[PDB]
Formats: sequence, C-alpha cells, structure tokens
Amino acid sequence: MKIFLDTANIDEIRTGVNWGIVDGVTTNPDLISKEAVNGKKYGDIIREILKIVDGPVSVEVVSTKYEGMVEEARKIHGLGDNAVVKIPMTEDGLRAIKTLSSEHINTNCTLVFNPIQALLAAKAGVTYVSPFVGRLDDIGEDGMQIIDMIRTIFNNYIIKTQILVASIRNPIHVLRSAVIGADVVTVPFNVLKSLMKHPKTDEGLAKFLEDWKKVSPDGKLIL
Amino acid sequence: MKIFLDTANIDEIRTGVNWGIVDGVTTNPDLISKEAVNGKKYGDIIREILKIVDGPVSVEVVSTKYEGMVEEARKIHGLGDNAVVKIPMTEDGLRAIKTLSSEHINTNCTLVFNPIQALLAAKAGVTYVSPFVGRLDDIGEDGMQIIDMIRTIFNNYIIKTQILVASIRNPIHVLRSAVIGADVVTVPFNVLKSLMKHPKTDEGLAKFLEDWKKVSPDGKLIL
Amino acid sequence: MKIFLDTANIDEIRTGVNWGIVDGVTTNPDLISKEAVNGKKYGDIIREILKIVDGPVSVEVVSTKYEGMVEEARKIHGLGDNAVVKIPMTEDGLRAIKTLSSEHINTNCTLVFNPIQALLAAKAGVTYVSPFVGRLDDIGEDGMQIIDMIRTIFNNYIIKTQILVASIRNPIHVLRSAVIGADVVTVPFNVLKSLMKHPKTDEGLAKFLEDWKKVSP
Amino acid sequence: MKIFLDTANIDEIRTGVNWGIVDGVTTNPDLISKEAVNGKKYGDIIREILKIVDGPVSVEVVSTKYEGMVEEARKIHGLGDNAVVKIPMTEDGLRAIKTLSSEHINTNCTLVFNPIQALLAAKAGVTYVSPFVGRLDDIGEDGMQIIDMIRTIFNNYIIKTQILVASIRNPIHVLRSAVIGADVVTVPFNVLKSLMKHPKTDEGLAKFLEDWKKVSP
Amino acid sequence: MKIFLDTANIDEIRTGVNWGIVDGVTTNPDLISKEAVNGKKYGDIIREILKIVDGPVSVEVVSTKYEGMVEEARKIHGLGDNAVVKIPMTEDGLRAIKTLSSEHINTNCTLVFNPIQALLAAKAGVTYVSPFVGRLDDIGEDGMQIIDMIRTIFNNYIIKTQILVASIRNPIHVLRSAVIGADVVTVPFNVLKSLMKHPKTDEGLAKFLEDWKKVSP
Amino acid sequence: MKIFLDTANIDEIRTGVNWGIVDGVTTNPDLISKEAVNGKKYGDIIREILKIVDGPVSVEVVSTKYEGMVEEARKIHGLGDNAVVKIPMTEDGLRAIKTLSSEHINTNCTLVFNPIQALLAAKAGVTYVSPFVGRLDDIGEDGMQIIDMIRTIFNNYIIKTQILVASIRNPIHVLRSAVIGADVVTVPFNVLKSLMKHPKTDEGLAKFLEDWKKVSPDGKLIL
Amino acid sequence: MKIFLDTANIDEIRTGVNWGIVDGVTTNPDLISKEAVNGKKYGDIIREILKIVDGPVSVEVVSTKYEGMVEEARKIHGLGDNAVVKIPMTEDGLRAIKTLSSEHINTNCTLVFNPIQALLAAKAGVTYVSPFVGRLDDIGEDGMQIIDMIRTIFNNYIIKTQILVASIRNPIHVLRSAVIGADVVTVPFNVLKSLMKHPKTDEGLAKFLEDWKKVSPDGKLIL
Amino acid sequence: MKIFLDTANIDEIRTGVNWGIVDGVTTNPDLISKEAVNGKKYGDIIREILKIVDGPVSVEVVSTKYEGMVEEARKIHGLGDNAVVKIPMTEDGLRAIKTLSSEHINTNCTLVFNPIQALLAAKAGVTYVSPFVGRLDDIGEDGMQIIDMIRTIFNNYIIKTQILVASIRNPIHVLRSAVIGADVVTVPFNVLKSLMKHPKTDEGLAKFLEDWKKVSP
Ligand SMILES: *C(CO)[C@@H](O)[C@H](O)[C@H](O)COP(=O)(O)O
Ligand SMILES: *C(CO)[C@@H](O)[C@H](O)[C@H](O)COP(=O)(O)O
Ligand SMILES: *C(CO)[C@@H](O)[C@H](O)[C@H](O)COP(=O)(O)O
Ligand SMILES: *C(CO)[C@@H](O)[C@H](O)[C@H](O)COP(=O)(O)O
Ligand SMILES: *C(CO)[C@@H](O)[C@H](O)[C@H](O)COP(=O)(O)O
Ligand SMILES: *[C@@H](CO)[C@@H](O)[C@H](O)[C@H](O)COP(=O)(O)O
Ligand SMILES: *[C@@H](CO)[C@@H](O)[C@H](O)[C@H](O)COP(=O)(O)O
Ligand SMILES: *[C@@H](CO)[C@@H](O)[C@H](O)[C@H](O)COP(=O)(O)O
Repeated sequence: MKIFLDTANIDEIRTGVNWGIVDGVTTNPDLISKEAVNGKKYGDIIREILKIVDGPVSVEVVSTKYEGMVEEARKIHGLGDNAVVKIPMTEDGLRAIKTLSSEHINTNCTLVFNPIQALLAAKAGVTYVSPFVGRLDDIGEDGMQIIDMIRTIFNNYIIKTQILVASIRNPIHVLRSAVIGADVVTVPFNVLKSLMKHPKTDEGLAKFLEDWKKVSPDGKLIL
Repeated sequence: MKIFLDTANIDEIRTGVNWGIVDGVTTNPDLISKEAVNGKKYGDIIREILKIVDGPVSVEVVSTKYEGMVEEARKIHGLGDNAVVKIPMTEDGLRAIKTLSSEHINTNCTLVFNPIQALLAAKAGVTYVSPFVGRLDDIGEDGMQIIDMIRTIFNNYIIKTQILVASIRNPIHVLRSAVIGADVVTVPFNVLKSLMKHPKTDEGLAKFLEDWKKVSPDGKLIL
Repeated sequence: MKIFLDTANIDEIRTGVNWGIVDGVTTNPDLISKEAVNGKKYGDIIREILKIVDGPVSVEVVSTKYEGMVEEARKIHGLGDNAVVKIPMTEDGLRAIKTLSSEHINTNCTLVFNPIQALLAAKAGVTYVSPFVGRLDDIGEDGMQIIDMIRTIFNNYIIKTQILVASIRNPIHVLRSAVIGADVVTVPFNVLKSLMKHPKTDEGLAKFLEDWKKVSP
Repeated sequence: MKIFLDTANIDEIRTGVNWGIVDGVTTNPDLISKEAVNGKKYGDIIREILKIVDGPVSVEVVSTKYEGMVEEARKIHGLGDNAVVKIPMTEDGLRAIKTLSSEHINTNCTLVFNPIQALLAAKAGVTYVSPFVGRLDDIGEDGMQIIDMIRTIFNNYIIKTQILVASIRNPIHVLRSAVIGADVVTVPFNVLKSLMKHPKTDEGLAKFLEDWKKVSP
Repeated sequence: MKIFLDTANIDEIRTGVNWGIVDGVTTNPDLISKEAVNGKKYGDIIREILKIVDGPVSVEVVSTKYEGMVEEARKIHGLGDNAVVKIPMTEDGLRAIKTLSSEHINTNCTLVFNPIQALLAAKAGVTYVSPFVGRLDDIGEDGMQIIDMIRTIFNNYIIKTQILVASIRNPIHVLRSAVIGADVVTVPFNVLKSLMKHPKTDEGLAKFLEDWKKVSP
Repeated sequence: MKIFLDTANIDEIRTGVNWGIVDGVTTNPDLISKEAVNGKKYGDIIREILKIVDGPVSVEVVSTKYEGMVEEARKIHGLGDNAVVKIPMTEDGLRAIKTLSSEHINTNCTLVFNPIQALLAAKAGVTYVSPFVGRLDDIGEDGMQIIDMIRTIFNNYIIKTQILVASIRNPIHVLRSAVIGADVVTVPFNVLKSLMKHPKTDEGLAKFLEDWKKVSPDGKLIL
Repeated sequence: MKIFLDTANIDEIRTGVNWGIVDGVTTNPDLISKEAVNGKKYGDIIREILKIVDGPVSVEVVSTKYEGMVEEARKIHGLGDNAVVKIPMTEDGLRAIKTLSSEHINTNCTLVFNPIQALLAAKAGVTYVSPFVGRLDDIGEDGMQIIDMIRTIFNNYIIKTQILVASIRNPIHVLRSAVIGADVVTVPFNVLKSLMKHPKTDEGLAKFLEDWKKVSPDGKLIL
Repeated sequence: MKIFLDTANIDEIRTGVNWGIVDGVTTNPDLISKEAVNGKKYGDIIREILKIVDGPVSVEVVSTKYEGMVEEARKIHGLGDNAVVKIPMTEDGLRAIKTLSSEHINTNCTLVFNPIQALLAAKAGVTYVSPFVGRLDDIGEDGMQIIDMIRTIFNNYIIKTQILVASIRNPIHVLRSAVIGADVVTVPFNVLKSLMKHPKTDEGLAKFLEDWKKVSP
C-alpha cells in the first residue's frame, strides 16, 4: 500500500519525506489556499512541492468546463513529469479524463462517493480514483464499505486504476484500507505521525534500554 | 514455518539445534543481560551464538538515534553473514532500516503491536517484522488477531517481509501462527520442548513396547 | 440509546439542550480546564452545568487515593442530585466505586480500554462504564470491537451497569454504538451537530418548498 | 406489516381500500399539488381522503419554523382523529415532534436517510419514522440496508416508533421490508396492484377453468 | 407439522387414514375432475371425503367473481364443519376471504407463488395459505426458498395464518418444510407412503427377525 | 442429557448403575439373544434388568403385525411400570404406537434413519424415537446430521417425544449429541466407561498425589 | 462472571480480597504444599483462608477411593460453610459427588479436560466443574474451545452446575471466558493484577493530572 | 486420495489386493504381534507383505534411541524398495527422520496427535505423517479437526509431506478425509470392505436384474 501526504504544508511534506514512508502528495484548492497567505503565491507552493516529492503530486484544476480543465491540466503537466491532474467526478470531468488519458497525462478523479462513480472514472481511463471516506462517515454511512465494494469491482474486471483512499480522518481508515487492499491512502500529517506510534513500543523501548545499562554502563554496543 | 529459539542461553541453543528443529535465534537486550552474569561478556555471547547457529541470529541495537543505529548495525553485520540487525519501530528505526536495506544488511523490526506498524516496517524494506503477541495478550487484546491481519495485508501487496511472531508464551500461539501462515515463530525453550510432546504419544509408545515383548523378550527388531 | 454531550463549554451545552437532543453531559479535567480561563473558576463551571442540564452530569475526581477519591466524590454528589462521580479504572478507583455504590452515589468508571476492565468496574457496582473508542483507534485497534465485546459480556451476566461509549470522534462511532446496543454515547459538540443532518434531507426540503409554491405562492 | 398507499389520487385510494389491503395513506406536498389542478383545492382533497380512509392519513406541514409547524399540526389534527402530522427531520421538526407527542398528536418524521436520524426522531417521541429507500438507491447506496439497521436499533432499545418505509419503487423493496420486519410500507398505486399478481397464478387459474369444464359444461 | 393428503381419490385417502398419519385433505378442480369419470359425480366425491376425513378438507371454488365465490363458499361450508374453502390469490379472492373470515368460514388461499402474495392473503384473514413449491421448481427457481421467507415474515408479525406447503413432488420438499417450520404439508399419495420407508429399516427388521430365531424358533 | 446403557449384559448394567451415571437401558433381540445362552432364558434376563434399573428399560416386540405387537406390548408393560416398548418404524408399528399411546404405555420407535421417519413417530405419540447414527456412518453418511435436523424439527413444533440417539459407536457421537441437545444417548458399555477418562486426568491425579506426599508422608488429609 | 484467586498464598489472598475484586479461592494439593514450608502446617493454611475469604474456598481431597473421599469431604465441610470440596473426575469421584450432593455439601469436580467429562460431573450433582484450559493449551489444543462447548451443553439442558474455568495462564483466557459466559474464572495472582491495567489508562491518568495543574497547582478538587 | 490397509493379516491383505482398491499397507508392533503366533515369525510376515503389496508398506522400528532407530531403519529399507520406515514422534525420532531423509530412505512419522507435531515431522523431512484420529475420538476430541488444520498448515507452506490419516474407525473418517483433501487414509479391513457398499446399490442391482428378465429370460 502506497502512502501519500494530504497537505500543501511544505514543512509537513519535508518532514514526512525525510522519514522515508511518504510516496507522494495530494493537494486541493482548500489545502493550497491555507498555505497561500502572508505573501506566498499558490504557484510557488505547487512548484516547491513538486521539487521536494519524488513521487506523484496531485494538483486540482479549478475550471468546471471541459475546455478549461484540459487547458489547465496541460499547464499542470508541464510543471513536472510527477504531476497528476486532479479532476472532479462530473460529466465534463469524465470527458477531460478521457482526453488527457490519450495524451498520457496522469489523472486523479476526486469527489467520488459511491462505487459506480469510481467505476465510471476507471472506464474513462483515470490513473487514480479518490473516494472520500471521512465525508461519508460525516453523513452517517461507513465510508470504508464503499472502498471494499470498489476493491471487489476493480478485481472483477482487472481494472488498472488505483484506489486512492482520501478524506482520511483516523488510523483505522488506514488499517481497514490495507486489509481491504486499497492501492493508496492519502493522510493528513497528524494521522501519518500517529501511524508509527504505540504505547507498548514506548514502554518496551524504555525497558530494554534500562536492562542494557546493567551490562553496559555507558549504554553503548561495542563489537 | 520456520521456528527460531528466543533465548541467549547457549545450552538451550545447542540442545535445540541438535534436535534439528531450530532454524535460527532471536535475542534482545534483556535476554542477553540474563546470560552476561559472572564474568561472561555480552560480546562473547553474541559471537558464540553466531558460531553455533547456522540460521539467522537477530541481535538488537541499543542506540535510539539513526546514526548510532546504522553504526551499530554495520558492526553487528561484520560479525557474521547470519547476523540480522534488530531495530525498534521508531522514526529513526525506519530511517535506519531503509539505509541498511540498501546496504544489503538484513534487518528485523521489533516492538510492533499493530498491523500498520508492521506495514510501515515492510515499506522501509525490513527483512523480518516481529509483532509481540504475548504482550498484547497481557493488555487484554488477543494478539493472534494482529498476526492474522498482517498476513492478509502482506498477501494483498505480495510483500516479501517475513512475519516473525514474537513474545510467544504457549503452544497455541504457535498452532494459530501456523494455521494463519506466519513465516516464522520465535519461541522460548520451554515452549519449544512442549511442541514435540503429547500424552497420547507417550502412552502409545509404552503400549507398543509391551505388545512387542509378547513377540520379542529383549525388545529388538531382528531383521 | 441516550446521547450525552462531552464538553464543559457552557455555550455548547446551552445550544445542545435547547435543541432537545441532549440527555446528559460528561466532563473531565482537560475539558473543564479548557473553560476555566480568563478569570473563570472551575467550581462555577461545574455548578452552571449542573443547573442547565436536567440529566446526568459526570464530574471527575482528581485525587488518586481511595480516601481522597471518596471525599471528593461526596462533595460532587452534594452539588446536585444529577451529579455522577467519574472515577478512573485503578485499584483505588474500584475500591472507591464499591464504597460509593453502597452509599447510593452514582458513579462512572473512566479510562477503560478493554472489556475485562469494564467487567471489573461493573463488579464494583459502577453506574456507568466509559470505554474510550477514539483513543483505541489512535493506537491502531478498532475501538468499536471493544464495545461489541462489552455488550455481549454484560448481556451474558444480566449486568445493570450502563455502557457509556466515550472518546467519540465521528458519527459512525455513534451508528455502530446504536447497532451494538450500547446504553449511552457521549459526543463532542461538532459530532452532535452532524447527527441531525443529511444532504438528501436538505435537498428534499428545498424541493418540497418549491413544489408547494405552485399551489400556494 | 401494514400497507399504506403513497398518493393523493382519490380514485387510486378508493380502488385500493375497496380491495381490503390498504391500511392507511401517506401524502406530501408534491403528491397533493399533482391532484390540486383543474379548480380542485388541496383542502378538499385532504378532507376527502380523511373521510374515505379508516386508517392513518399522513399530511405534511409546510412551515419550516417550530411555531408554524406546531400551529399547522394542530389544524391538521383538528381535521380528524386519523390524521397524522408529517414533519421533516430538522432541529425545529424534532422540537415540534416533542411538543406534539406531549399533546397526544400522532406524528410521522419524514426525509430520513440514515439510522441515526431515525433514532433521533424516535427519541423525540415520533409515532412513525419514514426512511426514503428509493432516493438512497438513486444515489448509489442500497436503501434497504438502512431499514435493516433501523430495525436492529429499534429492537435493541424496545423503541415503539413504527418504521414506515417510504420512497418505495418496486415490489422487492416491499418483500425486503417484510423479511426485515418493518412495521409499515407506503407504496405507489402501481406497486400496490403488482403485489397481488404472478404469472403462475394467472396460468393456474386458466388451467383449472379448463379442467373444470371437463366435469361441468 | 401437520400432514394432509393432496388427492381426490377415495381409496388413497381411506388407506392413508387407516395409517393414522394423515391430518386432513386438500383437493382442486383438476384432482376432482380426475375422479368424476365413468359416472361418478363431483358432489358425491366431496361429501365422501368430508365423511371419511376427521380433519380439515379444502374444496376449491370455481367462480372467479366475488359474489359467486362467496355464494359457493357458503354452500361448501354447509357440507360439514371441517370443510375449508379454497380461494385463489386474486383481487376478488382477497375480498371473498375477508368477507368469509368475518362470517367465521375457514379459508385456504391457493395459487400463491411468492411471499408477498402470502402476506396479502394473511392480511385478509385467511386460515391457510398454500404456496406451490413444485410449480416454482418447474420454472427453475427453488420453491422451498419461498417457504423459508414466508416463515420468517409470519414469525416477524406473529401471523396466525398457517403455511400449507402445496404442489409437493418429493420427500425433500417435506423434509425441508419441517426444518423450516411450515405448519402443514399436503402430499400426493405416492409421496406419503414413501415417507415411512428406508432401506436400512427394511434391512434391520430382516436381521432382527433372524436374530430372534436363535432364541425362539 | 440422559445416558442409557445399550446392552442386555447383567454385569455391565450392574456396574454402570453402581457408577450413578446410567439413567436406563435399551435392549433389542440381538442383544438379548447374546445373553440367552448357557441355560439362561430371555424372560429371566428382561425381568432381572427391570429389577436392577430404576429408569426406563426398552424391550423390543418381535411380532411384525399390528395385533401381535399390541399384545406383546401389553405383556411387556405388565412386567413393570419402568418398561418401555420398542417398536419398529413400519406402517403397523405406527398404528401400534398410536394405540399404545392412548393406553398410557410408553413406547420407543426404533430403526429410524432420517428426520421425517422420526417426525412420523412423534406424530403417532411415541415416547422416544431412536435414530441409528452408527448404521448411517456405515453407509457413508454422517449420522449425526440426522440428529441435528431432528432436534431442529422437534424444537420448531415443541414436540415432546425424546430424541434417543442409538447405534452409538464412539465418544464423539456422544459429544456431538450433547452439543446438538439430544434428550438421550444409549451407549455400549465400552463407550460408557471411556467417557470418564482422559490422559491428562490420570497424569494430573498422579502428580497431585506426589506433591501431597511432601507435606503429608502418610498421604492422608487430617483436619 | 465471578473471579476466584487460584493460590494458597495468604498475602496474595488478603491483597486481592481488599481490592474487592476476589469472589472466592481455589486451592489444590500442589498450591498448598508451596505454602506449607518452614513450620507452617497445611491444616493451618486451609483454616486461615476459610477465615479471610467470604466467598467459596475450594479444598481438594487426597484420597482416591470413594470412602476416603466422602470421609475427607465431610471433614472439609465441617471447617466452615464457605468450604467447597474439590473432587477429581474419576469413577469414585463421581460416586462421591452424588453422595455429597445429597448431603448438601458443595463440590467442585476438577481435572476435567473435555466437555463430556464436564457433563458427567454435572449429572452427578456437582456444584462447580473445573476444565483446565492451560494444560490443554500445553498439549496443542485450544483449551477455550472446550469451555465454549461446555457452555452450549449446559445451556441446552438448563444445567445448574457452574462452569469454573481453571488452569488459567493469561488475560485472554479470562476475556474469552467472559465472552463465552462461563460462570467463574479462577486466576493466579499475577494474572489478577494484570486485569486491572492498561497502558492507555496509565497515560491518560498522567495527562489529566498535568492538565489539572494548569488550573490548580496543588492538584486538588476544591468543592 | 490413496487408500492403504492397516493390518498385518496376510489373508486380509491378499483379499484387499485382489479387489484392486488397496494402494499400500501400514503395520505397527501390535498388528504384527497379532499375526506372529502359533509358530509364525515376525520377519516372515513382513517379508510376505512386502512381496504381496506393490505399493508402500510401512514397518515400525522398535528401538527408542537414535542410533538403534537408524540401524533398524536401514535393515527395513533393505527388505524391499517399497518399504517405508515408521518412526514415532520423539526427539530421537525426528533426528532419525532427518538422517534417513538425507539418505533417501522413505519415512512415516507416527503417534501424532496435534497439528504442530505433524509440522515438526514435516520439517524433519518425513515422507508421510500419520495423525491418529480414532484415539483422539476416544479421549473426547473430534480427531478429524486435527486433519483439517494439518491440511491448511501444509497448504500454507507448500509442504510435500503426505498426510496419512491413521487410527481410522469408520467410513465417515474416510469421507471427511477426502473432503478435507488428506493424501492417504489407512483403514482396517472391516472398514475397507464397507467402502464399496450401499443398500441402494444392492436394491437397484436386484431391480435391474428382474427388469432385464422381461426382455431376456
Ligand atoms: C526479538 C524480535 O524477534 C525477540 O527477542 C523479542 O524481543 C521477544 O520475543 C519479546 O518477548 P518478550 O515479550 O517475552 O520479551
Ligand atoms: C468522560 C467519560 O465518559 C469523558 O469526558 C471522557 O473523558 C472523554 O470522552 C474522553 O475523550 P478524549 O479521548 O477526546 O479525551
Ligand atoms: C390445494 C392448495 O393447498 C392443492 O390441492 C393444490 O392445488 C395442489 O397441491 C397443487 O398441486 P399441482 O402443482 O401438482 O397441481
Ligand atoms: C482447582 C479447580 O478449580 C484449581 O486449583 C486447579 O487445580 C488449578 O487451576 C489448576 O491449574 P494448574 O494447571 O496451573 O495446576
Ligand atoms: C501406522 C501409521 O499409519 C498405523 O498402523 C497406526 O499405528 C494405526 O493406524 C493406529 O491405529 P490404532 O489406534 O487402532 O492402533
Ligand atoms: C485529493 C483527492 O486525492 C485530496 O486532497 C482530497 O481533496 C482530500 O483528501 C479530501 O479530504 P477532506 O474531506 O478532509 O477535504
Ligand atoms: C411520506 C412519508 O411517509 C411519503 O409521502 C414520502 O414523501 C414519499 O414516500 C417520498 O417518495 P418520493 O421519493 O417518491 O418522493
Ligand atoms: C434400541 C433403540 O434405542 C437399541 O437397542 C438399538 O437397537 C441399538 O442401539 C442399535 O445399535 P446397533 O446398530 O449397534 O445394533
């Protein structure tokens, strides 16, 4: 399972990349606009993320009509070969995904909330499809059940579109995604950092170090 | 399923190896301090086990910082080709695993307590991951369910990291591990001895011997 | 299922209570210390919540010893009959719960993270037990499975302690609690506000509003 | 399971009551406005249905504020003892439901799309709750799963609110409601008539008729 | 589980009655028109079955219209108190069942092929409902599934209508009906006789016969 | 669950009754004819069993026609109120069961091999129905699945006939009967005696007695 | 679920009782010999536990013969009304249970290893039955599955004998027993202590205390 | 699935082999000492079975020490290429299996009673592992569940050791072994003879025999 960072915060991306467990980044207009304050411009933010992140960086078009989406997608593509164009699940979005797929421009269909939307995006040739599990949880349906159905549908037809679980809110979205077999999760920084932690890891590490000081006063391992 | 001995008692290790039922050994700072009493040095104990044991021997770093871990890891690797460097599940541990994996040094990520920690260790390139089922049992959650989820996750992504079940306390941890399909169990010596035994084996042996006396008084097979 | 509000924010409690969907309130030392700022005193906050909320109001002791816990629990009980004394799952806490239960002081055992702790709290006679599902989610275990096991255990032994699901983070903790059959959930205000809402409710209301205007401008 | 007709068409209602399988009627602003054409007024339509149907007749308020909903509800109730006041799942609607339930005015909470909304309506005291299965099917989720969850939740807490499955589109919504154990379904007239029919019933009747002409010309 | 005989053949009925394991009889116009040949009249056959069979005996109307069905049902009722009037699953049939139930005339709704038809018949007050499993088998659907669903639905609503499994073709229809918990099965005579038999019963008798000859010639 | 002894051997019955876990006895013409040798007559055997066993004793008619079965059943009944008349699943047997049931003579329908035979016997009013699990096993169908279906059928209709599992061959027929909820098992003596035994009981008892001799040399418990 | 302490250590028993979490005690000849060292008499140890403990106290006979068992049982009963006589699963044990049950002496049948032994002990009238789950684990079969079958069997026949799960080794034996619905668990002291504890309880307590210092420096609740 | 005959009775083996359904033979010291009576020597019995049976023939060592086991195993191997050396699951036995497997002497590990013993035997390289299902039945555990777990374990690790189900007591051990997918069953002669037979086979043959006589006396 690939793990992407769901943020436009440079310091978070830099930190998570330096950890070696971040395989790419997803952004959206809200995440970018949060960082586009105090003089910083959204063009600088996107270019700096593309520089820091070896893997896929998903950047969302703001146009809602087919022609503007394709024009924006080509400019996004030109920023670097690791850019992925994020396109909403709409009639014009599906037309744009089909056009861009023929041009070998990688795409990510967003604002997906049920399995048949995800299948339509795959049929248009999309590289990644992003169902939003947290926003389904918000309205009282367990969002992970949609990931499970999409995994089954995609397995049935040997679909090559990657499932990119998005709107992730807690580490059990991540656990269940991995047990289902989703291709990618994208997670806020607070979630990513919690994934490495467990109270019994901290307890056990401290205990081992104290056990060791009984045979090595300096605490070193000399061999 | 490979079976490792979880001990640094040299007498136990020799006895287990000579049954031919032991495929490797795991140690940790506690286990080694137990045997480093009354003049025996921890360096001597580690070197001896590496000599006696033909399979992998897992030896744990004691530094908590990345540089200290890679430095100690390279020294452990230099003691023998069967040495495996045991590295805790932490931010610096994951960084150390990725670097060492690139240097073709085998690694074992320890103090793992849930399936996503195990997945992160696999993503860093670790040779073995060791979830601690007995310490989960201690805090009232069935540790074998974590092994089951890790096996499913690893199957989903064709992950090559081996599942090394650790903190084993009884033969049912071993039985359930084999049914799940974990790659390795590491067991204390008293658990190892119990695995060969059953009261109906003992009874049946005794009976066949008495039956054979009716046809051969000396109890031999003359062919 | 009862729905409690997990906050000491008096403005949140007033709003939730005016909606009529809030059956009680839980607090803890963090929640209260979030409000007791810029002059406000914690004793005044607790008394104000006790006044606003008709239903149970949980207030946590701060002492860690049996004697201090019982003395604090008695002062809490005396602030109002709807007060419930929140007591951590410790050896001294179980002793305190047993004493307070014999004195007919209602109790709530908190910081519970597996089903056997919840059973011990019930054996001490506690009125409510609060397993923390979000903090279990945090450490990579589905916290709702612990609620499922506690419900089965309590059903097996006809236990009268109420399961009060706490550390709730989202509306699916609430849905799963109701399908399991937990007695109570306690929810932060953001979660409480989402429980009434659905986008098809909003859409359908707008549509019926336009439909009606055709026969009644 | 009770079976209500989901229409304001007086001819459909008369026909269906004349069959003996119609236990009540539901309406909404769309359904009434469809028949309030060619000089016919909505007040007369509602009154006519109330007279023809012995069972419950659900009539929706159009106000969106608490005070207007309660005032409308009391007028709807005055029209006849079998009137049930249909109220949307909103903050003001839950407030109106609690007030009306204390006045012993029967209520039906509408525009429900998940199980926790249904639980909130039952906590307010509503007589019926109407989850909309067809509109969930429309957005790609199997609406009958929501009914199954509500049935479990209501069984867990011995809830007396009746589950009134609404937005029914086909006979399998009806079959699945009965197997789940929903209290009521409300169905459009074309669904209702299809429920009595099966091709082997038709085939069997024709053969037995031909069989009987053998021994009785 | 009650066991009825599905025939109009007086000799089969007499034989199965002598066995003590036949609780009642069902007939239909095909079955009767098979026995009213070579001078035998259908009115004699019906009275003769009524006379032989202590338990319920179902006799089907031939009218298709409400008033004719009700008139015929009263004539069938007058023939003996154990007569049960078999009425098809149609609009007029449901109307007649309701009227006849109000007159305390027992009824059996026939030509039922899915669970919702069975539910409608129960709602009209019918004493027995007869789904036709063999004819469903004929068209490629496992007819016993329909029995399972009707059992679940009737349990859900504490329905007092008895499930009378009809169109039975083999002993596994009978086994499955009993495992589901259907109230009654009605069986053709060939099927009935087969239910008592098993080759290991035959073999064991013969061997005990030889065994006892070693001890008592 | 009641446990009956399936034998006509006086010494076995006496032994099992003295153990206090035998609630009655079933016989059949073969079992009796095995004991009716060396001068003993079958009438003496039956009367002696009826004397030893407080509970139900099932004795099989040898006639195959209705009138002879009822006449034999009345003579069997006259031997003692604890006698139960065993009658085969045949057309005449069912007629006899119905007649005897009206006369308040207890009955046991035997040679039952499927669930609908068992239901017909219950409808005739039989006190016990005896499906033969071992003889089904012999012909390649798992005989316990018939007990499970009979239990379900009888539960469905609140049938008061007791399920008396017969033709029992091993202790797992007995275990599965108890887990299903059959009313009675009838077991050969060899099976009954094995039911109390387990190798870990013997091992544990011996170990406890040796532990005790460390604090009480005589091996007694003085209080 | 009642919780008994499986020990004869008086200090453990006093400590456990004073937590109010201990409902009774079980002993056996081994456990008592452990505490009957350096002058302490086994009779004194038994009498003291009976004094300290308000709930049942199970004390095991050492005679293997029926007469010896009933004689010792009556003496054990005379020491206090809370005494329960522990009797092994044997032919003579079952006879002793039936006699003692008729004398209204409470009994506990021990060394049970499968569900039919447990059923036989219930048929003899035993107050408690003790299947040994840890010793089953030792010989490679999951002991908790035996508890599950016994609970089903007892439910089937409305058996009043209480299931007393014994040979408990870890907190998951306890968790699974409660989920199954066993009447009683008896646990060693180190397992008892572990049941109250969890690392997130410890962490959360520590955090609330630090949070409270921001509003109250002395860490008290002034009401 | 291979079917072996579990006996040293030469008459049983000849009969089973003449039927063509016997793929091999297992013996043990009890079975052989049952035959070596009234002058007959055990060495002659083993040699005669090796001659009659084309397939594998298992013969158990009697020594309990590694050195004696290997020396006995080598003499057994030299009696014929179809000989397989049966070795008990003990520490010395596992050592002997490992040595003999490296010498390409086929082995069978016996007295196995749980799935981890079977796994250890496979890790030592044993050709066949023989779990004892009837002796587990004797002590109140369903022995076939152990076969099910061993099959799953062996599938998990692509283990090439063959599962040889032993201590078989009835044809349902055989049926369940085949449904699980065990490689081999070894059966006593009484069981072997029952596997071909069914009363409906006997009945149908008699019936076709009579049917044919109508067209061919
Ligand atoms: C190394 C990881 O494979 C092992 O030595 C582990 O440290 C132990 O198995 C942990 O066991 P304990 O919980 O008994 O320390
Ligand atoms: C009291 C027990 O119901 C509550 O106030 C709990 O302390 C909180 O629900 C725990 O929540 P957090 O994990 O968010 O502190
Ligand atoms: C009356 C309803 O119970 C019965 O006589 C039915 O007509 C028959 O069981 C139907 O059987 P066929 O499909 O064989 O006509
Ligand atoms: C009495 C029966 O309830 C108990 O004392 C048992 O003897 C022990 O629980 C057995 O445990 P061990 O297997 O550890 O001896
Ligand atoms: C050898 C291993 O396959 C066999 O001869 C076994 O020893 C027997 O199958 C065991 O049977 P018993 O339990 O009847 O001795
Ligand atoms: C792009 C799709 O992969 C992501 O940035 C999504 O916009 C977010 O993950 C949505 O999360 P929120 O629901 O929290 O906005
Ligand atoms: C009232 C609630 O029982 C009903 O009239 C509902 O408004 C309808 O059943 C909704 O159906 P549509 O989705 O077709 O509007
Ligand atoms: C009477 C019915 O309870 C019993 O004696 C049965 O005849 C036997 O149990 C049948 O056993 P076999 O199949 O071994 O004869």
